[PDB]
Amino acid sequence: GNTVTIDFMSADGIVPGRTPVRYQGVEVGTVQDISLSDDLRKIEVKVSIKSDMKDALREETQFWLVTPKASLAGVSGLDALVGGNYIGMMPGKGKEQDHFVALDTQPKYRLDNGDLMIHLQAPDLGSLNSGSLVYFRKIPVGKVYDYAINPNKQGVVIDVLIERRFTDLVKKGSRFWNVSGVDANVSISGAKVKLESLAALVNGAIAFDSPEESKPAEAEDTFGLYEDLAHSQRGVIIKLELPSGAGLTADSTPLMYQGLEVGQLTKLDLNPGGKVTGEMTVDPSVVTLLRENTRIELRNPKLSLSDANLSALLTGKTFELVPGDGEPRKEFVVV
Amino acid sequence: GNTVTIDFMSADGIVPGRTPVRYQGVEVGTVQDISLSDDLRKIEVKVSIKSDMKDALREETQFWLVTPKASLAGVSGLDALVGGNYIGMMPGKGKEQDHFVALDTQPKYRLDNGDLMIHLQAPDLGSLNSGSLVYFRKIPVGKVYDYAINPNKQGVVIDVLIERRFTDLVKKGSRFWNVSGVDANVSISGAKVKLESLAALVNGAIAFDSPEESKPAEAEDTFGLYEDLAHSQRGVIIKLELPSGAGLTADSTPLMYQGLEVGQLTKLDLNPGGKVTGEMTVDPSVVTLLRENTRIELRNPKLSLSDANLSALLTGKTFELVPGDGEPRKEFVVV
Amino acid sequence: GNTVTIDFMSADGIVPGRTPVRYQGVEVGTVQDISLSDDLRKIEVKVSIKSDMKDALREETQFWLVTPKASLAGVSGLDALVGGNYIGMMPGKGKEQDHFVALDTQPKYRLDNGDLMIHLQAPDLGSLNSGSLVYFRKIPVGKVYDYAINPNKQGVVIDVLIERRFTDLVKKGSRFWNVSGVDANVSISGAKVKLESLAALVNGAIAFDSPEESKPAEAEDTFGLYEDLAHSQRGVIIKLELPSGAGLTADSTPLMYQGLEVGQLTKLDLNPGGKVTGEMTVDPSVVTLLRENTRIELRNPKLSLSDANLSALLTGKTFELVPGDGEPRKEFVVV
Amino acid sequence: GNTVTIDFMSADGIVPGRTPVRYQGVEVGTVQDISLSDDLRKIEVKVSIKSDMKDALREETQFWLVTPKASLAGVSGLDALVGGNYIGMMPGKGKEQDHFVALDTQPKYRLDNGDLMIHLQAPDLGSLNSGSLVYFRKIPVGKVYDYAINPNKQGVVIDVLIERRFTDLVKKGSRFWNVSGVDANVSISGAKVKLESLAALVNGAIAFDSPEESKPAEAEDTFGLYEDLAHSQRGVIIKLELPSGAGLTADSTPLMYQGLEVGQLTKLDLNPGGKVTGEMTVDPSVVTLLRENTRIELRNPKLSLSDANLSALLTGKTFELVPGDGEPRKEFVVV
Amino acid sequence: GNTVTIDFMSADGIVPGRTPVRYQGVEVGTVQDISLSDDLRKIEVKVSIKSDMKDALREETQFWLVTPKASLAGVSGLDALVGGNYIGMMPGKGKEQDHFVALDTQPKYRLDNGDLMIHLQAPDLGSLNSGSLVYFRKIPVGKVYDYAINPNKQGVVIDVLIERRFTDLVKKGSRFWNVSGVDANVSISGAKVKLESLAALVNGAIAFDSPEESKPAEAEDTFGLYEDLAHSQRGVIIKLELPSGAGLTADSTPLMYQGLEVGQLTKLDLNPGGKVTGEMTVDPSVVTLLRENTRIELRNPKLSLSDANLSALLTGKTFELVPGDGEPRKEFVVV
Amino acid sequence: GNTVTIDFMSADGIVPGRTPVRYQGVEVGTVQDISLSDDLRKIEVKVSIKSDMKDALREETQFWLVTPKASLAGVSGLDALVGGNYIGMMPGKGKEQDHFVALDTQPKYRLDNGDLMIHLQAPDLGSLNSGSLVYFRKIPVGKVYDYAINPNKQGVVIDVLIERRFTDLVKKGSRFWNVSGVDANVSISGAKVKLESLAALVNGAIAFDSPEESKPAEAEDTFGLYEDLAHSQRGVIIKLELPSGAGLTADSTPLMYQGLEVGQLTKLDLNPGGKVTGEMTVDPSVVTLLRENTRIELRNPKLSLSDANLSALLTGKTFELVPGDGEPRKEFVVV
Repeated sequence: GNTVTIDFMSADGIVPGRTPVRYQGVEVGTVQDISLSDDLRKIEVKVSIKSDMKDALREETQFWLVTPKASLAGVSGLDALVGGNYIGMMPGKGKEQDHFVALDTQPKYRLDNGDLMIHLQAPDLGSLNSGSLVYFRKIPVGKVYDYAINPNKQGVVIDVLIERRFTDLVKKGSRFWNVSGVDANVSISGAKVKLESLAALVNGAIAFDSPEESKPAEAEDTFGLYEDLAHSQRGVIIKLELPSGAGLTADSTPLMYQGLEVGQLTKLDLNPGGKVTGEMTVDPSVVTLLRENTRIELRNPKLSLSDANLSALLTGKTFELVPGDGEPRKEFVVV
Repeated sequence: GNTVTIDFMSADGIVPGRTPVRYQGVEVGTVQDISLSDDLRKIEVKVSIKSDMKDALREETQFWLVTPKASLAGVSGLDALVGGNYIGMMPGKGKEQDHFVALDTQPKYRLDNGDLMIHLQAPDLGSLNSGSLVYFRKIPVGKVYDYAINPNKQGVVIDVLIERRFTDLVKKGSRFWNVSGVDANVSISGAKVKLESLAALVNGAIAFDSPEESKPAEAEDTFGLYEDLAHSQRGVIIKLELPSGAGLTADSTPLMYQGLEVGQLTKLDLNPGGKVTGEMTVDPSVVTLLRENTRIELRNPKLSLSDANLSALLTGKTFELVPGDGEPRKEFVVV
Repeated sequence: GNTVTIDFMSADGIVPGRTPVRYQGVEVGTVQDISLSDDLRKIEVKVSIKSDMKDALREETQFWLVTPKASLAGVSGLDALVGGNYIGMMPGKGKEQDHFVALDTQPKYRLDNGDLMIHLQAPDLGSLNSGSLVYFRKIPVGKVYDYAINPNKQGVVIDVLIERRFTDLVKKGSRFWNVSGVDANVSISGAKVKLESLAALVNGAIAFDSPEESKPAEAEDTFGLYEDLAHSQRGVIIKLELPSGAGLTADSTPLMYQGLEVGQLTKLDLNPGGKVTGEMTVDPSVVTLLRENTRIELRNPKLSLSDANLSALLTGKTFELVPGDGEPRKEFVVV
Repeated sequence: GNTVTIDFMSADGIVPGRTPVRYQGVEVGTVQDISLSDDLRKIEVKVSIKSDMKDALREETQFWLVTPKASLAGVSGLDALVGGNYIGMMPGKGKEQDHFVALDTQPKYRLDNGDLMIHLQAPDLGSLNSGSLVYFRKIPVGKVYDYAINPNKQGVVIDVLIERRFTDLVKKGSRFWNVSGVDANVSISGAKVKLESLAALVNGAIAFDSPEESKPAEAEDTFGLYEDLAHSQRGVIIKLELPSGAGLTADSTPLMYQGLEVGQLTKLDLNPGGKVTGEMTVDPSVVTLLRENTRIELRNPKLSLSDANLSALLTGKTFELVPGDGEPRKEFVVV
Repeated sequence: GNTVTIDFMSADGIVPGRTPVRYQGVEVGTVQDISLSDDLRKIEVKVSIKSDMKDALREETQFWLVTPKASLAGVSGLDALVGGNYIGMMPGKGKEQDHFVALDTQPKYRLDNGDLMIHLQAPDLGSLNSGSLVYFRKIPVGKVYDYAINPNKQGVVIDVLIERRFTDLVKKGSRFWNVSGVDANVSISGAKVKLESLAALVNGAIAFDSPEESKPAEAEDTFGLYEDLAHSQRGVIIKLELPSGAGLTADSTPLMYQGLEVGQLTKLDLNPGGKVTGEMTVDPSVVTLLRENTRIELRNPKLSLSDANLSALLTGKTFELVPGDGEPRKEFVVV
Repeated sequence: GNTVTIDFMSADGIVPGRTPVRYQGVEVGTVQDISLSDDLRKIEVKVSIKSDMKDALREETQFWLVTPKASLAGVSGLDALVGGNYIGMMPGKGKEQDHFVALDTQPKYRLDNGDLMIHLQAPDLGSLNSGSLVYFRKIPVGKVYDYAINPNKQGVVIDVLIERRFTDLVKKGSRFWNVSGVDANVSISGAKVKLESLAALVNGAIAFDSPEESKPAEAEDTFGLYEDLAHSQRGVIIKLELPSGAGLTADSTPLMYQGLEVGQLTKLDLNPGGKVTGEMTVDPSVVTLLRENTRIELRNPKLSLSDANLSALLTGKTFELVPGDGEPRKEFVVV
């Protein structure tokens, strides 16, 4: 039994009856008192901590309020069924101390038990919450640990925690993508809807791939987070100089070869001077064919009277590949 | 232990067993008695407050009944699972006082702990409730604190509270928009639905942008609240003098250039004299092109027999940009 | 401690353990006994009331059973989670009395604390329950208090209660309309669904407008309740003498002027003699144009080969306005 | 304290702790024991009843097990949240008796407190459960009390209970119809969905009309239960002798007059001899026009090149009325 | 108080505090101990049974673990709200015994209290669970008692239990069909969705018909279980020798007569030799017409220019009946 | 009463009040203490185990933390209603031991009580969780026991547990397929949706077939897991050498014979050299017809003016079978 005062901003969800001090999920302390200091809305919380932790307690010790995760019941309003709050701590070397300032948020992942801590760089957080789940072959092999805006305001850094035995799965050449929320598609000539898993709808998810021959990633290695499985397909970036973007779509325009979809127009820009230029990811089995005097030309959805097909008219503009021979080149001009 | 009488209008959710007086979330008092005074339906509530707050208690002290937020369980009818009521207080200098009049609503945000309090001006409240959430890069960085009708009855003022560390995000040139409720779209040549986040469906949300070079906003700075992300896009307002509004739509009519969508007709009016005039927000990369003898003329969805495209007929009227050279001008005449 | 006997029809939800007598939400009494009298299914309920209310208790005192509101959990069947019943009372001058007859329903709103009590006249109740909510700029400023059939059986009178500070909002020229339930629309050339707020789906809602210059309404002033926001638009009623109602729709037929929608056919009748006559609400900015030799003639959706537009064929018959000069007239003849 | 043995078939939901004997909702008795008699699965339940009811208890006393209503939580499987069972009784003159046989179901409505008990004759029960609700102007004015198959197996008799003050609403010429479940419609030239109320989806409902001048119904008067509001419209049955039923629909074929929908083909039969004959309900304002040499002839959806209307082709076959003069007749021949 | 040991496979949901031994729903025993025997995972459960049942307890006594029904809350994961387990018993003549082997499942229906036990033969279980409900005129008149695979593995036998008073409803010529799950239909010229009842969605249901003149079925009489109400329509099987199955559908091809749908192609096969043969159920009122030189020939959906009907083209191939005279025949040849 | 220390990684859901040690579902032990050892985040848990298990307790004893299954309430956030954790054990011969290391996951299925343990090889886990259900004729005859990635990272091995009496159902030639999640189909000429069972939506399911004459499988026999019932149809693989894949679809292209669907194009590849080759599963009744000079040629959806059928144009390319005579061959060339 001891007395430790922690200064908080808001006394919400802190009850002297049952609010534990869970260090590593272990009930170490118990909140005793909540008093107020009037200046800058200081909240003095008196907490009784056990004996050996008291001799472990030192000046650099981090306390922070922990609230349950953002859930469906929490946005529904069922405050009786979600759970309870606790406060967390991390002892540091420091000096002898009695008065502690609370932390605004969770401290950085310091501990080492073999779990892998890697960083993901997304343009926004998406449907991901802290505690959303990471899949490999739709098997949960980790979780989203934390997220924070980078110093440049452009991005969100989401750092995730792969479990110990699955660390061999993550490679240098792994690609991570986002599987969160529901997308319903209406497709021509019939429609079928199978988007994503049940847990990924409510909370969000991040799935990833493991390539065949790559060195295993380690120790806070960064990764780009793609927004879709189709955005994370491998292939070769091919620059195109388009005449106009009249019927061309950012991600819906295919590259046909022998009637089969080989590539996908992935980017479409209006460069100054009035020059529409785009670029296209092609499948690796076809990258042998891309050479000098290999032409890529766009086909109109022409009206066919002899073979009445609605699919050709519904798709629209369609890039056709005609192969050639010579040195491999990687940028073409469409006329 | 003390006796303080507070006069309320309706004695609902006030039980002498468990109704606390939460000052800054801190259980200070406890309701002791509810008696009625017959004139004007006065309700005398006797409340026992602690000792140091009693010597802090003074004449300008604001008490008000606090009810849980409007939730899905509250509109569902689960009154056993939502929570409980409390009353709130704010001590002021004043004089010695025993008899207090309750307040109809929450008092204005007085305290200063570094959190930013800014005002938003909307034409209506929308799906926003008090306690709905404010996002930056889909990261919750604040909350909607209060809302009130302005003295002119035209508007709703919604004042929100950005947290202390995220105050640097809000700038003078920031734009806020509304992300609340579900919109389902049926698009031509296929349909895909990804509107908004899960928490924003039930309660509502306000997202915002941070520009690159602007002075940081502070101390009750006002902002317009756009209703949509598309309504909050930057660009240049261009006045147009239209012949008629025959196939033109308020927000669905694009400005093509080189086959790419550059601008968007945003407003369409019938001025007296029978003169249809509208205006159009264009993208900044194109604002270099808008000059004298630069024409903006509308194209019909003409029926094409050689290239059978359904997209041209489904879109309809389409503003085409043809650039020219000279002094930049910002209002055009469509014929 | 006293003994008061109240005679009820059905002893449902009345338990001697916990059934309070909430006068103005204040727990005054407690049910002691339930016995039966056999004639006409009389139910004698013995109730112990406090001392000062006992000297306040007099012959004209109204007791009535109060049941929780119709909720989603009540129609779901969760009788454990909804709540509990109580009985209500209203003391009147009267005489000394011990035996009381219960009331079938809630008594009329007698008390005066500044809240406004106005009446709304609807053809049916709609999705409105007692306790549904009244909005101004989507801000809840009152509630539906009671509803009852008028002596003519044609109507429903719904009397609502605007709160004290918002009484200035309600004017003589205010229009109230109904925002309750979900409507999903499929629109041509794409579809978008944003109907109404979340709380209005489950329980129902009434929104209203406040005009600019009108005297403020007071003291049980009646109002018509429109069923839709489009039905509550201001404008001028214009009588039309139609040839036939061949492609004309009750509320879906527009009045074009300069290609813009100005008015809306609102009523379409077959008067005896075989004379189809209708009427049309026009926008006030156009009411200057309606004059002698101003013609209103209907346009067919003619098939256009030069400009292929599906919108013209999908809309159908379309009233066109051609303006003229002279004395203003308000009834026209369509040929 | 007494001992009364009641023989049941299945001892389900009968606990000696809390199972009351609710006579008219009043807790009269309490289950004491459950023992089994082996022959024909007899279940002897010992029940302690109060003193005055014991001297009231006589040989013709009906006991029956009461189970909560069929709810959403009961089909969901939430057996902890629905409620509890009780048994019911009705004392009759009889003789002194100790041993009672339970009843399979609820006894017939015997009591008289002014509530109206009328019978409805439907071809099947529909979505109606016992305890579903009866509406007038969408105001709940009664409930479905019981249902039973008539001695001819063709029908279901549903007997309902209108409350005391609303007995004046029910007339001899009242029509009752069914408002239960959800119907979603896809309409041409746009689609809008507003079917029914929220409580009617889960449990079902019966709405009814009150005519202007009719004698008020009383004392177990029968009524047909229509399945739809459109099936309950008043009008005149008109027999038609059709050539064939080639494009004619059972309820979707209208009778036009002056371009307005006047009547509705309601029945379509193939009489032996190969004679397709149908019948049609017409609106009363038109019944003046139906006379000798008044012809009713069907129009094809002919393809119109000058006025391109999709509505005419989407509707199909359409009965046209051409009026004449002479004696009124009520059966016509279509050629 | 006694000691009875029962050997179970898995000790799940068996708690020594509250697990009763419900014989015929009557709490007879209470679980005292759970110990393990190591060989073949034997679980010795000690149970204290009452005195008279102990003298009733004999060697052929069947004990089996009973788990709550498969519910929505059980698949949702709400294990706190579903309920509790019990074990069941059936005493048999036998000998004196102390050690009992548990049963894997429920024993066969032995008892006779007038309830009817009939068998249904389905190709699969469908959405039916044990405890799903059986309807007549949408009135619940029984329940699904048990289900088991027959010795030939082709089928599922589902044996159901009609209640005592409704035994007269079930006849020899009754047909049972399946009403379980939700089917949503998109119909041409408009769409309307009313499939099935609310309880049948979650758990499943079996409805049935009662013919007019048939001997009442009894004592484990078998019945085929049709999968749909349309599959259970009466009529005459008519064999057809088709040219090809080019536009013919298994259940969507109608037999027209006088423009009315009379029959339905119900089966379509490719017999060896390359001979497409099918068969068709026709309505009984038409079976008088089927004779020698009565032809059944298929009509193409020919394009009609004079009468523009989309319904003819949307339906497709259509069997037409042309009647003749002579001896009745029941197999035809389509050319 | 004893003392056993178990070292865990994270002390979550381990409370000294109620956390049992369920060996084979039997409450053997109870958690006494949670202390921390600082190095590598060791968590010492003291557990009191019963006497006979203590003399059974030996060095190879496996302890592991067990968490409830992934449920809808667990992803919803209802942590109060899901359940509680326990730890599991398996005694092994070993030596005397006091200090135990916890296991990361469930140990392999060691015990033998007649239940069948077979392995399934899928490319990903799908919607299957541990504890999802296995169906035969939609009858639950087992469950998914465990899942783990194979040493090659390509696959997921899911090992399932068929119950004792249903072991005869599983054969060598059985095929298992996946019935998990909801698929909604929009079909031409009308749409109907009946995908899968209610329990399979939330948690997932695996159904399987039992062939007629096969030896019964046993003792960890592997099986491929098909993703669909259509992917698991028997038939003969037929290699095709296609000209191009212009209108051909991976699984939507049928093989017609006599107007009936016989086979299905199942695979479509672009082999290097620019050679599109595919393969097709045909029905066994037709495999007699596949011979030398039997041609398989693709038909265009040609526009038919005499017989206006939308189905032919909506389907598209269609493989036609024309049979011949000679030796049976299994690979064809399409021109």
